[PDB]
Amino acid sequence: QLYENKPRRPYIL
Repeated sequence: QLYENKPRRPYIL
C-alpha cells in the first residue's frame, strides 16, 4: 500500500 488512510470517528460514545 502506497497511500495509508488512517480512520477518525467524530463522536466518542
